[PDB]
Amino acid sequence: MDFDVKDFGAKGDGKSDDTEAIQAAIDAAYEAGGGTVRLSAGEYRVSGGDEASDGALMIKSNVYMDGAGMGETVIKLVDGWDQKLTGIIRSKNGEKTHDYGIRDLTLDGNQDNTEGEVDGFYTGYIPREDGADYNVTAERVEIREVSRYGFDPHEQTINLTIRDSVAHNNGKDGFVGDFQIDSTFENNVSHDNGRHGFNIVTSSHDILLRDNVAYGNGANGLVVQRGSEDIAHPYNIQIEGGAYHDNGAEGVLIKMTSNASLQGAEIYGNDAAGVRVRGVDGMQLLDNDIHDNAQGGGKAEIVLEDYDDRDGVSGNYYETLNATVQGNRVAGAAQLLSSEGRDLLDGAAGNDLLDGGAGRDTLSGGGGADTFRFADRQDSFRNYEGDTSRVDDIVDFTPGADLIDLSGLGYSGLGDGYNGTLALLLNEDGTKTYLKDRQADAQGNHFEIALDGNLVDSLSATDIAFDATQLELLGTTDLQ
Ligand SMILES: [Ca+2]
Ligand SMILES: [Ca+2]
Ligand SMILES: [Ca+2]
Ligand SMILES: [Ca+2]
Ligand SMILES: [Ca+2]
Ligand SMILES: [Ca+2]
Repeated sequence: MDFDVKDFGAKGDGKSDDTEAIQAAIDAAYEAGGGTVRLSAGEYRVSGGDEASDGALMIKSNVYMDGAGMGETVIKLVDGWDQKLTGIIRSKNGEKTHDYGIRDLTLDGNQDNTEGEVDGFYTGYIPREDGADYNVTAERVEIREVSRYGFDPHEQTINLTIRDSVAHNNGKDGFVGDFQIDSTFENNVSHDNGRHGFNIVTSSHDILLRDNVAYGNGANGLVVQRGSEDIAHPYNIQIEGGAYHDNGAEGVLIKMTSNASLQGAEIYGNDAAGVRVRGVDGMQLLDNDIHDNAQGGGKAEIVLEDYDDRDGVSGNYYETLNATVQGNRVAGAAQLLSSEGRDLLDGAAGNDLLDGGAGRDTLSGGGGADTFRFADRQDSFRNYEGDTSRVDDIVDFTPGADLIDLSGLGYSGLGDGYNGTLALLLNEDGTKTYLKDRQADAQGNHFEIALDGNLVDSLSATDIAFDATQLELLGTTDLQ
């Protein structure tokens, strides 16, 4: 049913310590088997316990707390607190707390008049052990002025939902999803935090980040990452819609993650790249609107690259792989580099650099002057002993504007296709033009590229860089 904190002695006056009163309301609601702890408008001061892991208030299974609205019900930390406090509202470590939530209320960490690391909302069970909180909701909650992490749901929580909420002016990250599972962050705003807007980390997976907005943060608008430990990477991370703008680092940064997707977002005004992808296995970058990034310097609106952790905790080298980059509007350069397996890589209006690496890739540059790089003869080839597969195709090569960068491959020029020359050929129905090495290597492979369309007469020697000197003369981008 309903429990009003005032009926348990809570004053809501901005000066009395209401911790024990609100906690009494919570314990009564839990002992009845579940209930709504109700708080009328006011500022309720709260204080911590003997240890950081006590937090301030302990929410419990089947208890929901409903305020009078963001800005109207404010739970605020007392002046003078000088001890690390991990969760102004939190569940208990070492207990599987479930079917609880907070709505229509503000948590104020009062960093101006306190010292020590404070987190707003903390969930989860026990780091490095199996077990989870589950069915956790925060609706229309505002978390502000904590010295560290605003929303800090933590390892492990399953079916966390945070919606229609706001984190601002927190000392580090507005939102952390630490080992969250099968969870949802929707229509939230995270702004003017000391470091990240949203930070999904520590093995989190099956996460939907829909229509969130992040601006004015000291670092990334959104970062999805493994973290500093040698643990399972996050995976199945779907970012849909929303806006990541005017941040101190990249708009969206994804690193050491598997099967991530970023679609339909507006990404602008960031100091670093709009989107940066580092060592991501399965990346979809679809239908975004990306402009005016790299305000702090830098040559690229989009960066795909590897993540070399060989000298770090895992000892591993992580390629970006399995990438699909399509339908984006990109007012500046895209660096689209991938590796083994089939990549679909589309540039936009900028002067882009495209290289699908090993396997059979489909590349398009769009407008501007783009460089399609082929770094190894085994990255686009045909073996007649078996399939034409493994031959890359360029969709829209534009003679006079685009460039084919073969500068590392050791061919001398166009010719009959032997002796280190490449032959320019048209297939039978005139739908594809090939550059071909007619000399098989020892495995029977022929370096070969397809250009979609008929370019046997339009293409010329100045469209291909055959060595580093030519590449310096002809290169179309700042990115090499
Ligand atoms: Ca718990
Ligand atoms: Ca302080
Ligand atoms: Ca590839
Ligand atoms: Ca382009
Ligand atoms: Ca182009
Ligand atoms: Ca390739």
